[PDB]
Formats: sequence, C-alpha cells, structure tokens
Amino acid sequence: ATRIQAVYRDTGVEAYRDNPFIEALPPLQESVNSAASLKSSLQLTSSDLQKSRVIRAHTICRIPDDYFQPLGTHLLLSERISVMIRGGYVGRNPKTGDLQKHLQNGYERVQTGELETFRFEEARSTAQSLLLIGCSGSGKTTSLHRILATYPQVIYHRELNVEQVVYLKIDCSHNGSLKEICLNFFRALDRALGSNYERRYGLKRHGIETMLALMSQIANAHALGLLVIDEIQHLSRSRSGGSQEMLNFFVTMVNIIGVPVMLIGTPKAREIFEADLRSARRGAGFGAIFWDPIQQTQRGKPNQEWIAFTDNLWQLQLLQRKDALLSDEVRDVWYELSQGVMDIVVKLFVLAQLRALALGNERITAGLLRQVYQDELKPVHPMLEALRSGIPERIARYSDLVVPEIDKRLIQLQLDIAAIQEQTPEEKALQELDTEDQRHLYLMLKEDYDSSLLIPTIKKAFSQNPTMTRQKLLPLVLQWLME
Amino acid sequence: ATRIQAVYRDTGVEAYRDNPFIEALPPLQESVNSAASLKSSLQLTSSDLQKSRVIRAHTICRIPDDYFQPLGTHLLLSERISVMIRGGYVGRNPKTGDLQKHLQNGYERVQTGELETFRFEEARSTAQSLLLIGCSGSGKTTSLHRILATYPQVIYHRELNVEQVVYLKIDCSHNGSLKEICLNFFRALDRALGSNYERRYGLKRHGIETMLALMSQIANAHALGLLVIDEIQHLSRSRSGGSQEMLNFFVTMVNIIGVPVMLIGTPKAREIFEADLRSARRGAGFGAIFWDPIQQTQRGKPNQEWIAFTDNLWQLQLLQRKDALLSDEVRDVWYELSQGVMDIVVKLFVLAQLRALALGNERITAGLLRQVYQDELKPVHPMLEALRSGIPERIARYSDLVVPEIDKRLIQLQLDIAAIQEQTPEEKALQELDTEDQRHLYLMLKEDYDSSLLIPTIKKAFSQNPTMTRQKLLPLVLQWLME
Amino acid sequence: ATRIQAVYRDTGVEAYRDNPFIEALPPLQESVNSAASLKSSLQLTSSDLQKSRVIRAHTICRIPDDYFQPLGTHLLLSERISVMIRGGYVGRNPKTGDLQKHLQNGYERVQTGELETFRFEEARSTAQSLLLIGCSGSGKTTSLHRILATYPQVIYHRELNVEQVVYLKIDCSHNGSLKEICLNFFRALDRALGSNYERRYGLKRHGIETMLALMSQIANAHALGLLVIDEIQHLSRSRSGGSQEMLNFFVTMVNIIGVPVMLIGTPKAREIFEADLRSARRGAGFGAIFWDPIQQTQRGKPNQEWIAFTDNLWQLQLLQRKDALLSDEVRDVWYELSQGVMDIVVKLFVLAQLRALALGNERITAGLLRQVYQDELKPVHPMLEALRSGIPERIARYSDLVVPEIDKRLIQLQLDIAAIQEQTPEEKALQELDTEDQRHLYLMLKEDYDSSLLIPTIKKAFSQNPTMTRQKLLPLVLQWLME
Amino acid sequence: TRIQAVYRDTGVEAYRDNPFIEALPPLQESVNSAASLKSSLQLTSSDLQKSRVIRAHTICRIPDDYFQPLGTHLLLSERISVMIRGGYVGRNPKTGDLQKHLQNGYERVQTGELETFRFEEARSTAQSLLLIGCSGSGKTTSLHRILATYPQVIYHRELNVEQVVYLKIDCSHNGSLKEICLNFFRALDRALGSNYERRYGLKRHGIETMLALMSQIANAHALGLLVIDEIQHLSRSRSGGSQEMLNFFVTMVNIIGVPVMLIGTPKAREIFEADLRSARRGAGFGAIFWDPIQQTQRGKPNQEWIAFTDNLWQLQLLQRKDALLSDEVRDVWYELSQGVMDIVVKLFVLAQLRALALGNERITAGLLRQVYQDELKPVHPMLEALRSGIPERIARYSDLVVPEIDKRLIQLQLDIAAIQEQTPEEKALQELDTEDQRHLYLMLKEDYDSSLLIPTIKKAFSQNPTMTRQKLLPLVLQWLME
Ligand SMILES: Nc1ncnc2c1ncn2[C@@H]1O[C@H](COP(=O)(O)OP(=O)(O)O)[C@@H](O)[C@H]1O
Ligand SMILES: Nc1ncnc2c1ncn2[C@@H]1O[C@H](COP(=O)(O)OP(=O)(O)O)[C@@H](O)[C@H]1O
Ligand SMILES: Nc1ncnc2c1ncn2[C@@H]1O[C@H](COP(=O)(O)OP(=O)(O)O)[C@@H](O)[C@H]1O
Ligand SMILES: Nc1ncnc2c1ncn2[C@@H]1O[C@H](COP(=O)(O)OP(=O)(O)O)[C@@H](O)[C@H]1O
Ligand SMILES: [Mg+2]
Ligand SMILES: [Mg+2]
Ligand SMILES: [Mg+2]
Ligand SMILES: [Mg+2]
Repeated sequence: ATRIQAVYRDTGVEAYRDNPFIEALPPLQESVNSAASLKSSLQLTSSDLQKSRVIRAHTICRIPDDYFQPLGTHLLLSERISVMIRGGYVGRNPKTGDLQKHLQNGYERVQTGELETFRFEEARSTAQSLLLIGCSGSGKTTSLHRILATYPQVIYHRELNVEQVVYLKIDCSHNGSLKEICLNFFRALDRALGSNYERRYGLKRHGIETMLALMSQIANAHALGLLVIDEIQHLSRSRSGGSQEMLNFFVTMVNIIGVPVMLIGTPKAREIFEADLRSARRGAGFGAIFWDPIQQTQRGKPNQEWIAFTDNLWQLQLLQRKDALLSDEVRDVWYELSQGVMDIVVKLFVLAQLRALALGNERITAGLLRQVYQDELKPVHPMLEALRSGIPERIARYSDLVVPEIDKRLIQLQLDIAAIQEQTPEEKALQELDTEDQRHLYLMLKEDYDSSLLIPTIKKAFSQNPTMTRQKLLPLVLQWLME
Repeated sequence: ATRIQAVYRDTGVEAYRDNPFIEALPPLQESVNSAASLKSSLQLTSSDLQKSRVIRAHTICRIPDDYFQPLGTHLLLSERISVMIRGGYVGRNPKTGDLQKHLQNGYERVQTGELETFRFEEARSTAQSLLLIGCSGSGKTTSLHRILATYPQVIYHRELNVEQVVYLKIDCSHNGSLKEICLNFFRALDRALGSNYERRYGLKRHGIETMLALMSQIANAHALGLLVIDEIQHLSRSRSGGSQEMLNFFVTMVNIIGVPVMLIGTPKAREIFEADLRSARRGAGFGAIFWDPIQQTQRGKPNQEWIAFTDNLWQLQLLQRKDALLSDEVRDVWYELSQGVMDIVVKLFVLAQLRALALGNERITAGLLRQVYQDELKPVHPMLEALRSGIPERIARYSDLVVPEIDKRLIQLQLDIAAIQEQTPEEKALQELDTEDQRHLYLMLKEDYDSSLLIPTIKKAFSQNPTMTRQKLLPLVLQWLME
Repeated sequence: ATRIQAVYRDTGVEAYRDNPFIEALPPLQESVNSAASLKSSLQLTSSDLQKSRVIRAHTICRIPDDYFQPLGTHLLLSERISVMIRGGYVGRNPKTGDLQKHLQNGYERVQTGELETFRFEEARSTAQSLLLIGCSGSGKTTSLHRILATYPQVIYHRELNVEQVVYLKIDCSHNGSLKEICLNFFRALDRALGSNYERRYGLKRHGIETMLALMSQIANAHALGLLVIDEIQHLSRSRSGGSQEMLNFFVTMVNIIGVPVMLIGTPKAREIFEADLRSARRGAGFGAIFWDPIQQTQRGKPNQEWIAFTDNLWQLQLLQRKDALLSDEVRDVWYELSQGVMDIVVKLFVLAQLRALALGNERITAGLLRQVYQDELKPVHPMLEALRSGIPERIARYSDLVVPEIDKRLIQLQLDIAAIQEQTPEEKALQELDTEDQRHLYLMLKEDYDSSLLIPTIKKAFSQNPTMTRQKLLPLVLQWLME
Repeated sequence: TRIQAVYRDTGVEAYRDNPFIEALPPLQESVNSAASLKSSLQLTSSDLQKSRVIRAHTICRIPDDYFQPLGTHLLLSERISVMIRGGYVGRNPKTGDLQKHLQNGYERVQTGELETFRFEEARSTAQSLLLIGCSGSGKTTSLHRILATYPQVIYHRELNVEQVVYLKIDCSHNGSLKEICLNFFRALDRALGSNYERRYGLKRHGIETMLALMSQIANAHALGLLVIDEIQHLSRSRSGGSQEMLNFFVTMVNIIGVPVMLIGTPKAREIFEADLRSARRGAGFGAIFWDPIQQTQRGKPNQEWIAFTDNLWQLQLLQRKDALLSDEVRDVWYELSQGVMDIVVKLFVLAQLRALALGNERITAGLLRQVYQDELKPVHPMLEALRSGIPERIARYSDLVVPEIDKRLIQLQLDIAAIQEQTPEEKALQELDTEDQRHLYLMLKEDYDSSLLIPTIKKAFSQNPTMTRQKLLPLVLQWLME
C-alpha cells in the first residue's frame, strides 16, 4: 500500500501501553464477528440477464476472482495471525529515552550495597512460528491474502523516521534453491517501500550465511511485523541440497530474524518438518493448523456450512432461466464429484455455465456436471479418487495435483462462444436452398431482381416441378417472376 | 483525431458517474454490433471488367491492402479494449481528491470508531496489462489499428486545461534499442499533441531510469488512456542489456506509469516472458489472450469461419471464365497449403488469380495453386509446413519469417503482366460489339449457348424495343434459341 | 498553506506588460512606503513596574522575539528580492509563447530579406543566484523570513489552471547530504500546496540526476518564483563528499532548474564556492551580498545606526532603578563585548535585566555585563576573539557556533527569580500607597525627593481631592511637596 | 540553441553546395555590421524622480549593458566571419560517390591518356589569430557580442550532424596545460547535452592523449571555431616554461580544422616571441593589437572619444543633471583614464554613485580626482606606464586589474541606503540638546501629548538660563497648565 500516516489508539491490553507500532494498527476486533468482515460477492440485477453473451461470459468468468465466503476456519486463522502480528512488537519498542540514567542509578545503588539485585539489560528473543498445512485448492492463499490484507501496509511515523512494514509475503521458486528464497525477500521489500535492496545486497556475491545475516539488518530498521513463506512444496526436496541443510537453514532463519515467520505447504512437506524435534518444536510455536475439505454431513446431519455455501454461490448464477430451489440430487452428485475441495466447485460453475450458454440450453443439469467432470477435469481424477476413497496413506502422493493451464481453457471456451454466437440469421435465406443449381440461379439472378422473391419463387419452381435440366429452369422462373 | 468539444451524457453503469474524461468518450450503447459496421469490402460493378486488363489488375492488387473480414474473436477483442479503457481509469477522477486521501480518511474512520473495518485492498480496479500474443502475419497490427479507430485520439476539455490522449500507438522500430522505445513514445506524443519534448528530455546525459520518470510525469499530466507497445519482435537484444534486463524494464514501465498497457509480440518473443507469466500467481498481472489460426474442423465438424471467409473472398474475384463454386478439393488444398494463417491466404489468392490471368488458363485448381506455390511461396514454406507439423517448439523457431519486399514483387509482376499481347476471344466479343449497354449480355449469357449461334438471332430479335433494358433482356435469348 | 485567488493589477513598467504572472503580485508602486513597513516593537506601560516580579520577568522574556529594527542592509536585500522574484517571470509568459519558437522565427526571418539582423542570445536574466554570506548570528534567517512574508505564497489563477508559487523555501538539517535537500524540496512543496508529490516521486532508489530532472520539470509544471535554501553550513563535509562535489552539485542545480535560486551561507561555506566566486564572470550568476556585523567605527565616526539601535533598545527596559540616559562608557564596553554580532546583543540585553533582578540593585551596570560574558558566553569566546583580531582567515574558519540552549538557562532564571522573599524599599513603598495609578507620581518623584514623607503627602492630596486625574493634581502636589 | 537548418545560397563560388556554410546567417556588408552590436540603456524621463536606493541600483548596471561599437570592431568582425566561413570548405560533406571517379582516374592515368591525377586526402591547416591588447581594453565584451550573431548549435535534418559553430574556453588563475583540455570537454557538454567530462577527460590520460581525443570530437561535430581566452592567467612554473607552452599552441596544428583564436596581454606574448613558429602559425591570419582611444590622433580631436563620452554622459540618473558636457570634464577623463575602457566607465559610475552619498548631485572634476585617488589605487602603475610611453613599462604592467571592485560597489550601495532614515519627529531629539532636557522629556512625554513638550521645554530653557532639575518641573507643569 501507501504510507498511511499513524493515528494512535489506546489498546486495552496492558502489555501494549506505549508502543507506537502496536498502537498504529487497526483496533482489536471480536473474533466471532471478525469472520463477517471477509465476506464479498458480486452484485447482480435483472437488467444484465438480457445482454450479449460475451459480457455475460466475462461477468461469470470473473466469479472465481471476486467471490469469497468466510468459513469456520477463517476466525481461528485471523485470531492466530492477529496474535502473531501484535505479539512480536513487545521486545522491539522504540521509546527508551530514559534508560541510561535508570540503569546507571541502579548500578550505583547495587554497587554501594544498598540494593540486593538489579536487572540491567533484558530484551527477549526467539521468533514464533506457525504452519498452515493443507491440500492444494483448499484456499490457503485466497483466504490468507484477505485476513492479512485488512491490515495496512507500510506506515510512516511523523515523530520518528521509521516506517512500519506490517507484513511481507514471498513465494518459493520452482527450482527451490535456497539462494532464491533469500533473494526474493529483497525484491518483495523493494516493491513495497520503493528502494534498491536488490542492487546493493543481492547482485553482490555473498554467501547464504552472509545474505541471511543481511536480512536481519533491514528487517530491524523497518519494523517488519510478519513474514509469510508460501509454496514451500516447490522448495521442498527440489534441486536445493540436503534435507539436513534445508532443515538447518530454516532453523537458523527462524533464530536469526526476529519476526514471526509463517510457513504454508502441502501435506507432502510435513515429513521434512517432522524430521527432528528441534524443527517440530520451532515450527509449532502456536501449535499447528490443518485444513480439511468440507464434508457433506457434519455428524450424520447434513452440513449447514455446505448448504449455506452452495446457496450463496448458487444465487450468483447468471442465466436466462434459473430456479431458486436447488434439488437434492444435484447436491448429492456434486458432493460425489467435487468431494468438497473449494477450488473445483467454482470451476464447475464457470465451466458448466460457459458450456450451457454455448450449447443453447439455459439450465444447468447434473448430467451437464457429469459431462464437464469427464471432459475437463481429467488431470485431477487421481486427486479426487484419493479424496473419495478415504484412504489417507497415499493422499499426499497426489496432493500436489493442480489443473494445468485452466485459464487458457477458459479463454478457449470464451473464444468458442464468441466465434459461434447464437446463430447466423442473415444466411438462413441461403440455407433454405439445398441444390447447387438453384445456388447458381440465385447467383446470376441476384442483380436482376430483388432478393425478396429470389428465394421463394425459385424454391417453389424447383419444388412443385420435380426434375429438369438447369437450362430450362430459367424461362419458367422468369415466367413466374413477371407475375 | 481533431479537436472535439466535450459533450456529456449518462452512462449505462453508474460506476463511471461524473468522471469527465470517461464521459467525454464516445458512447457505448450505440455499438450494438460493431463487427457488422466494421466490415469493409470493395465491391466490383457489373461492367468494370470491360476490355481493360489494367483496371482488373488494379482492382485485384487493391485486395490485400483493402480487405477486412471481422471474425467473432474481434468482438471479444473489442469488448476487452472497451473494458480496459473504461474500467482502468476510474481511480484518476479529477473531481475527487485522490486514492491516498480516501485511504487515509478510511483509516481515520476505522481508528475512531465510525467505520467498522476498512479494507485497504490497494484499490486499483481491473488495471490489467493484457499481453496479446500471436504468430506474425495473423493480423494483430491490422486488427488493433482498426478496432482502435472509432475512438478519437484527442478529445478536448475546456473546463480544465488538460488534453485527453485517448490512445497512443507506439511501434518499436527494427533493430531497436531499449532507449528508442521511450524516444519514439515521445515522438508519437509530440506528433499527436504538437508540443516537442525530445529537445529538453531526449538528451544522452540522462539514463534509462530517468526517462521512465519523465515519461510517468507526462503520462499522469495528460491522463492518457491506453499505451500499446507494438512489434517487440523487431527490437535488437544484442545492443541492449539482454532478455533478463528488458523484462525488468517492462515491469518497471507497467508498474510506474499506472495506465493500462498492451504488448504485441510473437511466440518467439514469449521466451522473454516465460520466466514470469508461467509462475502461478493471479496477482502477477500480464494477462494474455492467444491468437490461434482458425481451423477447418474442431471436434469433427467443419468450422463456418473458413466457409464464410472463402465465400466472401470468392465472390470478389474478376475472372472471365471463372467457376462459380469452390471445390472441396480446392478448399482441402487451401488448408493444406495455408494451415490457418490469413496473410498467406490473401496474398496466395491474389497471386494465383493474377498468374492464372497472365498464363492464359483461368481456373484456379490444385495444379495451378501448386505451381504458383512452388514458384513464388518458397521462402514462406518452412513456417507454413511447421504449423501443419504442429510442434510448439518448431513454431517459435521461424515465427518471425515474413516474405521480404512482397510489395516490390507485386509492382514488378504488375509491370510484367503488361508484356502480354495475344488476343483472347472475349476481346473479339467485346470489340465486334458496338455500344456500351449491350456489353453485359455476352457476360451474363455466355454459359447457355455459344456465341456463333448466339449473336445473330439475339441481335435480330432484340428489335422489340429500341431502348431495351439490359436488366429485362434475359427471356428472349433462351426462348428464341431452342426454337 | 495560504489559498488566495488572483486579481490582476496593471504595472507601469513596459517590459512587464500583459504578463499574467507578474500582474497578480502585489503592486510595485507601493514599495516606497513598504520599504520601512517592517518596524515592530513591544509596548511597555509605567504600570508594568508595579506588577508582580514573575510576570515582569515573563514580559522581559519576550523582548528578543518581538523587537525588530530596520537597518540599511534590509533595504538592499528587500530591493534585490523584489527584483529577482519579479524579473525571473518575464521569460515564462503563458500567453504569447516560449523562447524556442521566437528564436526559430527570428532565424527564419534572417534567412530571408526581413529582419536584417538578429541577436541569438537568451532572455535568461543570468538566472539570478545570490550567495548571502555572513557570520552566524548576524540576522539573515529572521530577515529573509520577514521580507518574504509580505508576498502571498500561493497565488492561484482561475482563468488558467496553475498555482503561482511565488516563493518556496528549503531548510537544512544536521549531517545533511545531497539527496536530503532534494527530498526536502518535495516535502516543502507538499506542505505548501497540499499535493502528494513526495510519496510517488521521492522514492529512495532514485539517483541525483534523475531526481534533478524530476525537480526541474515539476518546478516548471507549477509556476514557481524563487527557491530559497537556508543554512547551507549544516551540510556535512564528510558523508556527502569533498568541497568540489558540493560545488558541482550546486552549480548543476542552479543551471538546470531555471528559476532564480537564493543561497544562504557562512564564511566557511564560502570556501565551497571560492572557485566560482573568484571567476570574474556574471553570466552564470552567483553574485554575493556580504553580511557584516554592526560596526560603530564608520569613516571616523560612530555609525548612526548603532546609536539609534542602542537607544531604541534601551527605551525597552523595565527597571525600577533604571538609568535614564546611556553613558558613552557603558555603551562602549558592551560594544567590545558584543563585536557587532547582533545575536549576542539582544541576548546580553535580555540576560542583564534577568540577572540584575536577583543580584541586587536594579540597574544595568558594566560589571554585570562583564560577569555575564565570562559566565554564560563560553562557547562564543573564540568567535569574538577572532572577530576583534580582524584576521580574515581566523574569522573565516571560526564561525557557525551559536550559543546552544538559551531557553533552559532563561527558564531556570525565571524559576530562580520567582523565589525572592525580600522586598526592596521600592516594592515595599507600594503597599503604603493604595491605587495603582497614583504610584505614577511616586515614580516621577521618588528619585529627586526623599520619599518617606512624600508618600503621605500623596495620600493627603489624593484623599483631599479624589475625583481628579494625576495630571490635574500634579502641580498642586508639587507645591505641597516643596512649598 | 538547437536551431534547425535552413539553407540559403551565398554569392561566393567556393561555397556552392556546402551545407555547413549555407546554414549560417547571410553575409553582411561593412556598413551595418557595426550597428548590430550597439546597445544602450533606455532610462526614460520618469526615472529621474525616484527613490535613491533604486536609482543607485540602476546606476550600478551601466557597465553591464552599455556597448558602443568603435571603428576597430568592424575589422575583427570581418576577420572572424572570414575565419569561420573559410574553415568549412575542406570539411564539407559535399562528396558524391568518389570511389567510381577515383577508380576511373586510376585506370586512365596508367594507360597514357591522362598524364597525372590527384588522389587528395587532407587539405588546409588551422588558421590562428593572435589578438593581444592591454588588460581593461575590452577584448571579451567586444567578442561575446560579435559571436552572439551566430547560433551556437545548428541541427541538420538530412544528415545527423550538430554544427557547433563556436566554443569559448577560459583559463584558470593558476592552471597548467592540462586544465585547458578539461575545460574543452566541460564546455562542450554544456553547449550540447552530453557527458564528455566523465567519459574522456579522466585522470589517467596524459596531455597528448587528451589533445588527440579533442580532434575526434571536433570533427564529429563540425566545430567552426575555438577561442582560448586569457592566456595571461596561466602559470609558467606549473606548465613547463616558455618552450612547453610555446610548443603546446603549435602542436594544435594537429587539430583538424577548427581555426583557433588566442587572446592575451602584451606580457603573455613573451611566450610566442621566441621564434617565428608562432609568429607564423599564430600570426597566420594577422595579429590585431588593441589600442586605447587617443584624444587627438590628428590635430582635430577624433570622433570616437567625443561620441563615447557624450553617449555615456546621457545616462546620468541625477536630479541636478548638467545639460551639456563641459570641455574640462572631458579633459579630466582623458588625463585620468588614458583611454582604457574599464577605467572610463568605472570612474563615471563611481563618481555618480558618490554624488548620491555626498548629496552634491552633480559631477565635478574635483569629485573625479577624489574617487580616482580613493578607489582606483592598485591600477595606478599601469596608468603611469601608459603615460610615459615606454613599451617596456607598458608590457611590464599589463596585468594590473582592480581586485574585487564588485564588493566595493556593494558597500557603496549600502552606504547610500544607510542615509535614507530621516524622521521629522526626531528633530525634537536634535533640538533636545541639554541632558536635563532629555531627562525632563523622557519623564513628561507619556503624561502629555508630545506636541507641546517641544515648545514648553524650549520656553523653559530660553527664559531661564540655569536652574536645578527639580525646580524646573513645577514651572514646566505650570506652563503646561498655561
Ligand atoms: N471460501 C471460499 N469461497 C469461494 N471460493 C474459494 C474459497 N476458498 C478458495 N476459493 C477459490 O479457490 C481458488 C484457488 O485457491 P488457491 O489460491 O489455489 O488456494 P491454494 O493456493 O491453497 O490451493 C480461488 O480462485 C478461490 O476463488
Ligand atoms: N479481418 C481480416 N480480413 C482479411 N485479411 C486480414 C484481416 N486481418 C488481417 N488480415 C491480413 O493480414 C495482413 C497483415 O497482417 P499483420 O497485421 O501485419 O500481422 P502481424 O501484426 O502479425 O504482423 C494483411 O495483408 C491482411 O490481408
Ligand atoms: N534585524 C533584526 N531585528 C531584530 N532582531 C534580530 C535581527 N537580526 C537578528 N535578530 C535576532 O537574532 C536572533 C537569532 O537570529 P538568527 O535567526 O539565528 O540569525 P542567523 O540565522 O542569521 O544566525 C533572533 O532571535 C532575532 O530576534
Ligand atoms: N567598446 C566598449 N563600449 C562600452 N563599454 C566597454 C567597451 N569595451 C569594454 N567596455 C567595458 O569594460 C568592462 C570590462 O571589459 P573586459 O572586456 O572585461 O576587459 P578585458 O578585455 O580586460 O577582459 C565591461 O564591463 C564593459 O562594460
Ligand atoms: Mg497456493
Ligand atoms: Mg504487425
Ligand atoms: Mg539560520
Ligand atoms: Mg579579459
């Protein structure tokens, strides 16, 4: 964001009494009511129903990028992230103007023997950590770019010159080499503040240890609040080095830097972080958070969350004919097919809608859902089979599965509907004619007479009189044409 | 591109309310079917092919330069242009204060208590920089130079003192460097405005980083709508820093200016952006639409696009003894020799027609098309056969291949056609005929009967009316000759 | 941040005619009476002698910051500021055109018969730059902040859409660098106008030359009159660079911006510009106005400015036992203890009364001046010894010291002067009298006649005739006193 | 000055198809060549009745904006025009496809048809002009205004050449020969927009490497001239002597074209007065010597001196302005100044600047003598050297210049402005002679309106000669009553 100037509020918690950093943040919110703040959806009216199908295709393909329904887990995630972001500023207070005289007076008093004991310097260290482990397509990056986004970004302080970089989010590289996770940090920080940390610290040839030590020198001047490392699966066990080297790099990174680093990954990456007790102890600073796909029934009774989700997204459909009441057969087959993962349901919506408005029909049917499932979900069937089987031993084997290049498929469907339109009514007059002899006659007789009687008279002459040659058609055609 | 005084009206959507520069744009409601209104096609007359081979040659020569068939994909591109020009400027409203003022006011509201939770979402609306990628010769330049032509370049405002440059078309010159793109951006802006800036800006003391800021100042000053950086394929990657640094230049350029920008390139130039767009990030920007050649069959059915295009080009040829219909074998050879790209299609059709006129046999078939392809279209053979091969790696190898100086070859062959002096029977038919009016009688009554028994009987029996209509003269020829 | 609408007033000078930036400025014709309109002083009443000691001390505390004496140097500085500001605008006339069009037209004419001769010079007016050099404490800042406050800061034109920023001021800080001045430019511009230039064009990654170009074009987008840089001494000689690099940067800054730029410097800062000041060329500019301390000995006669200043300041005293007429010795001694630096003139005068209010008798004597000099003038002892020595090198090298933290000393003196329990005969004589006005007769008559029987006589007279003023009573009060 | 090129033909046969010469201002005859240099101040009649500070400010700008072209500026303008327009004929881009012509000549010369041919490669040397004259005679203000008729830069559309018509270089107060090659780049990247200083003028390069780098740049841009000014300011011990400073301006024959110009004092011509080498190359196009104006060249006084004196007289800003110049004042100028340009205008400016301070408001010969003896003290020996007429003394004292007279003008302006404070009511204090009167007034001013304090105290001291301070007060109050 931009340099939002600080406006101070007094948090009721005693431990945050004097910090400008904690008091410049948005106020504490109730965790029960904080879930409703994330909700967002598109706006629909009755006027847009009767519109060209290209604009409708655009406004229904924008659904997955602008629809977000808060779930049960969002409240816990928001609470944990708030505690992490506001609990790492206690030992990093800036206002210590009266420290020298206090410490010197205590030193004199304990030196003369008047005082029994005194504590000169204590500042607290070690950085908390948390991991958010879940399967791909479960909304770990859609729901964490909103909970983390209700906060501001870089905040300037008028009295000091420190700018409080509230958060920073980096993604791991495909090759996963550790020299690029320590190098994406500089670019992600440059794109926020607007500096040249890359040229000064990255292009220069420093070792991994030196480049890791320089990170804590620019993560201390600008009071970083959080550092989230995403797509840890790509870095996990790629061409980066040994597993011991990876684990020790993460341990040393958590130790050196003073900010609450968070890790996100697929359950395949759980095994490396449970390698030794040191890494498990450091990573599980606030326990662990695991994300489970939605079940159709909570405990025997049907899931209220499932009904609410596939009603609040059901009512977002844009079709000529749409029934408000959703049948239970569609719901049952939908839980059978999509298995509850959040990424596949919205893709099923958009794909089925595009195919329906391209094939002419204006209703979505369970048969259409099955057809789309067999048509354009081929790469994800191993993952969905693992989910539906209920055997978790090899779920992590296929948990990395993503639909490849689905966006280009969406663009191809949009191109197909745009190029197919609804019909070609201007060429229906030519479509009435079925013989090439009649086509020839119309072609030569196009300029002679108006097109109003070119089709009907020729068609009647060719139909009422069954067979003849091409040459003898024209005199009878003109004889009919005069009257 | 002249000076039009701004006139205001009401928009279809309230989201663009009261913005002066958006309102001054041409209205959106009247363009119900812009594809039909953009269909430019030269129409031949009944008797323009009158003993004048020069006129026919000029008419055929004008076809590659003055033929435009709008497909259904151009409707999608027009919709994207409209969305990008009308939805990416809502932030820069001169009536309101600024985005920063709104963000700070919302922060004050949420800190005080009036507003519950402000969403610091870095409000930028769409602001997506489309990446238009297609094979060379597909018609991208000729499509964006005509769809972006119903918009006046400079709409004027009298209330303020700002000139609105609605669109600016930048063409990257051959063997270009990374500085001359900014230089000719300035040149095009001066040409479209009339105020020089290169004298005080285009000085070699400044570096490329300074030119970017000087560009950003002018861009924010005039509130320009779109920027199109065309022909990235023609630049030189040797003089510049390289592919890795030009990507940095591009991302800095799109990020700093803040206006929507579109890039036009070849699949070979995709290699520059492969490192960025292939990364899984919906927030990374650089959205793309792929220009694919139209195919004969998709899912086993013949596409009507090829049929319509071939028919439309078929009715616009001038040949004395042409065949009215296009054979299935002829279309099969067309697809086997062109494979979908359109630039080779029009040049091949024109060259085949003129060669058939020149060599004395006028009927385009597999043999004549094969001869003209083996005689003139040999330099373009590699890529045409490569697209039939269909290997994606092979296409980008020779994607840049364009036939050299084909306009010079066109003028040379036009000069060469004048070398013929032999007389064809239609010359005798049109020379032994006296008057201007009766000339089309031979043209439209040649198929049924031969001229030797045609002309005497009809010239004797035309004496029913001294001023007979050429339109009304059909029946006598057929009815009085079979007797 | 003043926001005044412009109104156009005609100017009598021929060269100034028809220019809409110079007519909105305050009229030149009023300069005759505006030359000496800056006089200001505190007002003292005879009733302020009988008021309480602490509030008298508070009144004396405000002597330095509300007393101003116009000298001969302020006249010259005001004339030069007026000329520079109003003559740097003649070139930039937005109603007829710029320089380049005129030069091109003149060259076109001289290439033909018309306009036999032309002068290819520039109406640059030397781009006036003033290097105001003087010893610290001479009173430069608090005169440039009083002769530049008469002009409205932001004159806004409504026919056009530009804000005529008549003057903009840049200040310096401790241990400054070259880039800090450039950022302070945008800081001051945002403080004045209220725009947001700093956040979107004051990024940390920009170099000096890019920042210089950005400054040059932004200061021309808004009509700017003057760029004043104050306290160039505080720039650091180590972190920014050597003497040559600062000189080169300042020369580049003056040359590229275009508007007149004024510089405020100390004799040590003159060492930076020794090279260009020695170059006897006035085309570039860098004319120097030399501040000097107030020198009594002028052409073998005390400077009438010194006598006027010292008498005006001496009438501003509040003492119960004050001496009426200044003696030659008492003024002379604090002349050699003042050295003409006027900063340590008003400081000594305001400290003398505050110390004498507690040291004993209430009279400004030479001894208390001497003890103040030996006690609280320690930092500027070598300042003044260099000044009395008269060696140019010693006075040049020994400058910049400013007697830090006078405020704490003054307030401590007020707290200490509060706690005096003893009442002098002057103060205890008050309680015997009753009305506050009637002590005026006592003050007029205490020194010349014995007061012990005088004050009963005052009671007698006022009690005998209550309802008459002091002036009516005075002759009869005297005749009762003596006769 | 990036002026685009417009070509006009010229009457000379040698400038037929030359872009560089035809893109220049047209040839101007001898008559109107001097009228374009003239400049004078306006000084309308409304300026006479003004404030003294603004009038002194206007007076302190007469030398800056007053130029009277004499009879010796026309010759210099003509020679500069010939020098600029004659050094381009060998550098013109008017060359067709010479390869075919040269090959044809080569094939024809060896078969006996043509006896001889000419395969030309290089032509012409650098013309040098040695303009030397006494310091203070005006060799720079009479050169800037002559060069100000030509545009500095010209841009050609068909080609890609920026014809930098001239370039002026200044020498430092104590500089070697290595500080003349840095000034070239530092002035060329200012005349144009470039960065030659940080690219070519490094520290590693020697004198010869930079002197050879200058030629490539002076031929990339068709540099029409190069003026080196104040050779006198070079130090003869930091450079090498009079044989490494004489050889350095002779080795500037290797610079292609660019007809250089050298300006110096008759004591800096001792560098070139060691041989004919720079008496031939340096005097390759003449050697013009400035001569101060002589009052009587013939029996009749010359027109130059009287015209200059009159046209300087008409710019007086004085309330009591003398209508006509008198003969005695003119003779005083000629005796005191001896014809030096920098001294006549300086005497006039300082005289009418002191007239304001002393309040006389008239220019007198005694005032001229006073200001000459007061201010122009260091440049006396030059004046007696000129008066005696011995060339040795004149050459010995030809670097004498007034040191830092701008500062002296600043204190003069300050002194004029310091007088301006005059207040009528303080004439009471002037009337307030007796200290007892001051004591009485300071006490009694607040009691009664200050209007009648003056007459009351004046009457009190007039009627009674002496009395104690105490008894004066009842009588003063009695007078205030009546
Ligand atoms: N609660 C939700 N409601 C609606 N859509 C969701 C929800 N959670 C996730 N999605 C959708 O899932 C899609 C992909 O999420 P993604 O970023 O791939 O998560 P992850 O990276 O953890 O797999 C997003 O486009 C988003 O629209
Ligand atoms: N809609 C269209 N109808 C017919 N021909 C077209 C159409 N669009 C493009 N073309 C053909 O494409 C050719 C120009 O292609 P061009 O725009 O240069 O491709 P690129 O932008 O890849 O270089 C023209 O000769 C034209 O005949
Ligand atoms: N002409 C003046 N009239 C009245 N006070 C002055 C004058 N010049 C200086 N002063 C006093 O000197 C004090 C310090 O001046 P300062 O701003 O430090 O000057 P500088 O910045 O040139 O050192 C101010 O408090 C001011 O009251
Ligand atoms: N022909 C002239 N007419 C009027 N003033 C002149 C003339 N020549 C010189 N001056 C005055 O002499 C002053 C200094 O001359 P300058 O050329 O600097 O001396 P030098 O030739 O020694 O460098 C200039 O300010 C100018 O006003
Ligand atoms: Mg993810
Ligand atoms: Mg193109
Ligand atoms: Mg100051
Ligand atoms: Mg000189």
